Amino acid sequence: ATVLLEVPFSARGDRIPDAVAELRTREPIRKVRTITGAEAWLVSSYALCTQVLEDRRFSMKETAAAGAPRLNALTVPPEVVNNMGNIADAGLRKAVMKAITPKAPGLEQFLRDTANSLLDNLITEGAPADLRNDFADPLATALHCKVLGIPQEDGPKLFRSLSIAFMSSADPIPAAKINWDRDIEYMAGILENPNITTGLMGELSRLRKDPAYSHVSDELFATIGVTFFGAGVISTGSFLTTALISLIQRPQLRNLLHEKPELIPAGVEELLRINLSFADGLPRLATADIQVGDVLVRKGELVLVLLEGANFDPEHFPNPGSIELDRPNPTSHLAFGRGQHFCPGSALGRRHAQIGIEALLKKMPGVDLAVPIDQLVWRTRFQRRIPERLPVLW
Ligand code: HEM
Repeated sequence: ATVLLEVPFSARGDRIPDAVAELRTREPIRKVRTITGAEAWLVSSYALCTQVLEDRRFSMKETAAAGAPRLNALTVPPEVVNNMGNIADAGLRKAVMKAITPKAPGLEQFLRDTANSLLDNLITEGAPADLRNDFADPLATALHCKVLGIPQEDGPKLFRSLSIAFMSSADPIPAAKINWDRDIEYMAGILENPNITTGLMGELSRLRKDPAYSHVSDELFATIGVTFFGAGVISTGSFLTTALISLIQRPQLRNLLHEKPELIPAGVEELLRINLSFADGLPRLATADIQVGDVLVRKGELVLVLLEGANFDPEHFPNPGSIELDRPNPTSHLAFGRGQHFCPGSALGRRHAQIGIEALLKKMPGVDLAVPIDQLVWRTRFQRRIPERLPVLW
């Protein structure tokens, strides 16, 4: 006798398990057990992943309901699961979206300058360099302080909440509440700080005093700051880090993008497609009985949308493990989700990665791992897959 198949399969972000293609071929929706002990439906084909993400009766909001089967424990207040819904209901969606595009004057130049400075510092210090802790994550942190309009010197502490805030835990995490409450207090202070007049927090500060938004809660305004910082920093830092591994392990591609940087956007789109940064499927709770492939999912059941299931599906992306810069459907991957909850930071995330990669290839054309790839230490029980350190030489 064996127990029900457990998720997640592996915390390694440098290879997809053979099990994924096996499940997708044999049982593209199948029952699994999560770290809390709950049962869930794991969905692993492109067709079924898109079906679930495009049907709001598979609800994000309802995953926070008391007594629901859970992927992992909440690390935010339950009302904050419906963050985007709350933002939209407050009439703030257009403003929040507009503030987090990469198109503000000087933003991309700021990204380039920051990437180049970080790289120059690594070159001065000499190999080996840690491209996660001393490149990708600081670049993400600096970007998000700029986007939010908050002081650069406040970035590192906000960042250090993240190794706990984005845990994927069976049980509630006391440190997550301590850091959440402190970070909310910080953002509430930012809204009251007369110096904060630019970026997302400058805009929210002004809308807060606009009579058209007088009944929006201060709680929501502060929450937008904490959640957008956290989601953007963890997602961009983690994606860039694992994309750098994918690139470093493909010297031919590394060389091609070095030689022809105009191909970097297409390269980043493929790096997004093959990215294993999300450690768990995207959770949804069924609010009705809904047929998904061979399974009638029942009201109240948990469904997990496995992004790499979709993104490595050979029926949608032939030769899925290969980076091909001339695919006919290149942005049709699910790296940013799909439907109601499609990532609002997608353009910014693309630009962060494109600029980071462009700068690294110019400064370190000979970049290579400084340790055998198996020596990377993969963070466990976390909402992202990331190596604790990424040692390189050049
Ligand atoms: C390459 C970098 C990024 C990746 C791969 C990524 C991925 C994703 C994915 C897959 C979702 C969908 C979650 C779901 O449907 O359950 C999502 C949602 C979200 N992302 Fe991103 N993201 C990235 C960058 C960013 C940035 C830069 C920000 C903000 C500055 C951001 C903020 C958010 C927020 C607030 C949501 C929730 C949307 C909702 O609930 O409607 N992300 N992201």
